[PDB]
Amino acid sequence: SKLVMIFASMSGNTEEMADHIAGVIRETENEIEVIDIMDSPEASILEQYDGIILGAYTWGDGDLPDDFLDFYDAMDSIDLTGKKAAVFGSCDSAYPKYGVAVDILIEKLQERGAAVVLEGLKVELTPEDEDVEKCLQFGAEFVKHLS
Ligand SMILES: Cc1cc2nc3c(=O)[nH]c(=O)nc-3n(C[C@H](O)[C@H](O)[C@H](O)COP(=O)(O)O)c2cc1C
Ligand SMILES: OC[C@H]1O[C@H](O)[C@H](O)[C@@H](O)[C@@H]1O
Repeated sequence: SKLVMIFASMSGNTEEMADHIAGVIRETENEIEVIDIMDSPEASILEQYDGIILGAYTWGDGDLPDDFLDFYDAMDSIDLTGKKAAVFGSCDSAYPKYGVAVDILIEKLQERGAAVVLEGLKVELTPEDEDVEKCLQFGAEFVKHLS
């Protein structure tokens, strides 16, 4: 199957997660294209994949990264019925609205018809060894749900 991952990372923590998850998936007989939101992908590309993984830190007052806002708006005009999807991100418990970018992106995927196949994966700040193992489990479980 043909998969896309679109991630946002300012200080590298969500990027580390993305690279682990994608590297695990690449060891299966599935293709994955990993795109940084800073490179401005158009949301319509999500219609052309079998599975979709989004990664995002949380910003401001429980908000999406600024660089995700246009893409998020454009998601209201795409049809993701049938696709399999999941979301991850780095988080900080010094904020009350912890990791809610993950929850916001899950909600939008649901509204557009995607089958969200995993709970949101939230890691505090920089992954430690156990968090990297959770990234492995997330990639492995995502693949199981494909066909
Ligand atoms: C201005 C600012 C606002 C933030 N807002 C939140 C927030 O509401 N909730 C949260 O969990 N983290 C929040 N964070 C923490 C970041 O999500 C956290 O540092 C994360 O590890 C960044 O991931 P990254 O390294 O991929 O950029 C905020 C950080 C900054 C600088
Ligand atoms: O693409 C726009 C339309 O897509 C789907 O029909 C949604 O269910 C509907 O709410 C939205 O207005």
